[PDB]
Amino acid sequence: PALTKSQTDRLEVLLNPKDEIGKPFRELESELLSRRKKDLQQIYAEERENYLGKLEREITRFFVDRGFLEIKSPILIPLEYIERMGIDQIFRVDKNFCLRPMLAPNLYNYLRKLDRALPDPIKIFEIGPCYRKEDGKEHLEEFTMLNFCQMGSGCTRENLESIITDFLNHLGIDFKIVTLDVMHGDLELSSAVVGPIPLDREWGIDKPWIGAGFGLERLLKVKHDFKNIKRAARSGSYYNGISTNL
Amino acid sequence: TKSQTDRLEVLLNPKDEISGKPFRELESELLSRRKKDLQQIYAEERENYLGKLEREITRFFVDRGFLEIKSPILIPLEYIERMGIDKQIFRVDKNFCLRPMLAPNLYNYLRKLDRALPDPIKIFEIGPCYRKEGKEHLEEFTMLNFCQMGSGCTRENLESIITDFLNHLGIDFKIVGDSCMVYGDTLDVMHGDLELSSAVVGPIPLDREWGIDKPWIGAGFGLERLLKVKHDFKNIKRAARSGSYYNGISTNL
Ligand SMILES: Nc1ncnc2c1ncn2[C@@H]1O[C@H](COP(=O)(O)O)[C@@H](O)[C@H]1O
Ligand SMILES: Nc1ncnc2c1ncn2[C@@H]1O[C@H](COP(=O)(O)O)[C@@H](O)[C@H]1O
Repeated sequence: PALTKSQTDRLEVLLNPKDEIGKPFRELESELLSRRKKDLQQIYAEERENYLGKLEREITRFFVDRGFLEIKSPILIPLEYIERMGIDQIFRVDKNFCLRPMLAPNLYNYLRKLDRALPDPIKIFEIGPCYRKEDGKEHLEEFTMLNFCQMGSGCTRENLESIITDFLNHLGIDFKIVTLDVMHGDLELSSAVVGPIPLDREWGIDKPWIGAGFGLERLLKVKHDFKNIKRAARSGSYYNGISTNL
Repeated sequence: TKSQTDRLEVLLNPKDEISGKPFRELESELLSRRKKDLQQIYAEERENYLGKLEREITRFFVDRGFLEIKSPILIPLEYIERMGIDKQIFRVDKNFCLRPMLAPNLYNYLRKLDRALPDPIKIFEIGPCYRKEGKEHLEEFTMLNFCQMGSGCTRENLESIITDFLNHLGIDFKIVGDSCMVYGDTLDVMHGDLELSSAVVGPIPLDREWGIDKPWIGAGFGLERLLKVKHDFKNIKRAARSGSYYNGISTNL
């Protein structure tokens, strides 16, 4: 015969990058299902930790060990911050609030405020959900952002390039630095910047600083060689990359 | 005065000795204590209270055989209509909304995982939940929901897990019977007269709405309330995600 679209996409979903796997569709599907169920049975028997959660924790350990303060800010923020971010893809909620499309606005308020109680340099970071009406191969609507930044005198690209390297070296991911765009192949892993920037004026930040934002789903995409980033995202359709529609 | 009192309670900490000293002098002493606390934290801690508790709770459950779940926060509006709600919902756009609870997604995982895992199916999620709201309620809170599905799951197992859980977190509690129409004979996990969690033993009518036929037990705890008890916070806003507090310390210094 020849697989119909519906059957190819179906095999696609049940397929795993590590799969060793002609044969008719029903046999291919039956065998792949059997494997996926076993893969799930293994995770349940040995691991049990969710990829998204586990990586978040590992990333948190790294930064917390390197002197960064772990921030947990609101996901539902005032629409003002979006304006204040010089934004003239957003999920609006109610009257003047929305779902944070980035971690920057809330981190800015922490840099400013903390800058009055903590000695330079101020090192903070946050890992969490961000939303953007979106190319499900690199982009999701609900993704997880890692944002870190250090504020104080002397902060430079060098400093920045240092953390990014120790970081990705730690995670165990290849990369290529090329504002900076931490690339892995041609997949953008992160967007980093060396302060100060005009926008700093909009939030009361008057010291130089360095920061980078990474998408944990892309880190996972690369770490587990997923074709579709959705396999790394929050969903009820995949668990640690294993289809749940079995 | 009134306004002075308010900004004083904001800088006042639970562990402080807290009468007649002039305001300026009182505010000053608190501002320095707060920066000191915030400085000790930045030097020896650095872990968000919410994040740390989540990580501790996660280890507790993964170690007892529960699978860790991370599901969408932005869920389909129908899941709400499906839970039996026709409320304080943050609708976003056409037909989506910020989950007001974890039940729907966990219901789906139970249904799907039952086709691949041997009973008992044990899962749990920890994450953001939303409800439009004061001294005990946040609009944006953090929920922990765990449940086991499979025959055998009795009220006994439920009370036993909660007990090991709260014993591990070192949180004194009382479990009182509660009864309502939709959920039936429920379990209230109390600390004084503050509710820590609602615990239910399935099956219940609502189940058929999600493709679940088997019995189960589950309970949901709000982390902020767990924090509020552990740290003896007066206002639950001390533990919530916010730009005004950090581990219960005012950031306006
Ligand atoms: N829509 C998205 N879906 C998934 N990840 C994203 C998305 N947008 C951004 N990211 C991740 O966050 C990084 C920085 O995004 P940004 O600086 O806002 O352009 C990107 O390089 C990705 O690592
Ligand atoms: N608005 C809220 N703010 C903080 N915690 C909450 C809130 N709603 C529920 N919780 C916590 O979650 C538990 C169960 O909530 P429910 O979904 O109504 O059964 C409550 O007893 C609290 O422990």
